[PDB]
Amino acid sequence: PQITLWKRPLVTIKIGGQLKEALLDTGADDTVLEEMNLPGRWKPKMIGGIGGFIKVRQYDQILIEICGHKAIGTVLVGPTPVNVIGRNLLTQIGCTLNF
Amino acid sequence: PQITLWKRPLVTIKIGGQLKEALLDTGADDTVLEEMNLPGRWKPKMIGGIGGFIKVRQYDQILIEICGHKAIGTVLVGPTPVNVIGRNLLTQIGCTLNF
Ligand SMILES: CC[C@H](C)CN(C[C@@H](O)[C@H](Cc1ccccc1)NC(=O)O[C@H]1CO[C@H]2OCC[C@H]21)S(=O)(=O)c1ccc2ncsc2c1
Repeated sequence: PQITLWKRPLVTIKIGGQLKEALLDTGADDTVLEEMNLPGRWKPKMIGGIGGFIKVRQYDQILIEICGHKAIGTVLVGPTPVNVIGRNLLTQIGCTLNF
Repeated sequence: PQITLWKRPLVTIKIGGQLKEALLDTGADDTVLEEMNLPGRWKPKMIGGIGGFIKVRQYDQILIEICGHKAIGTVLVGPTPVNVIGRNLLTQIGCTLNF
């Protein structure tokens, strides 16, 4: 589909058997999701943006569906105010910027 | 143009007569540029990101050309980690997401 940017580009995602809302974020290198108790191992990480850094847990090879488009890759979990789908997954669903 | 997301969507912008690199950031409501000198009046404002809130100077009705496309709107100036072009200007240049 084509998504205009009059409002936040929010879409439903499926991760770890849960449905959530997340932003298609071209400015996000990685995918950062609200706190959730995913199973499996992880590695600590810190990511920076406006305001500073937050601590997150890096899970690798996570299955995630975005508008029926399946992907698999790294997902960061931490106290983020918003769920953001980053370029690591946007590339896997064929998402582009067009103007 | 059509921009894939295998790399950061960085483009050249012209603002205040000066060229700069900036990130096309669909996850940002507003446009935030690193510290610089801009003419005209400004108002102190607060903006929050993933890591908290920063202090910015709000410039209204600023001319800014993004990848050859002209826009006129609000530009926030402050200690952002990178120059980001937010939806307030992405809509003006006709930018949409497509997958
Ligand atoms: C360094 C470049 C930008 C700031 C990076 N951000 C993505 C960005 O889209 C962010 C995503 C975001 C959106 C909403 C709340 C918190 C973060 N939006 C944002 O900060 O926008 C601000 C400016 O306009 C306003 O509207 C939204 C907040 C304001 S981010 O959330 O901090 C982010 C995401 C993945 C990631 N992987 C490595 S670093 C890193 C940083």
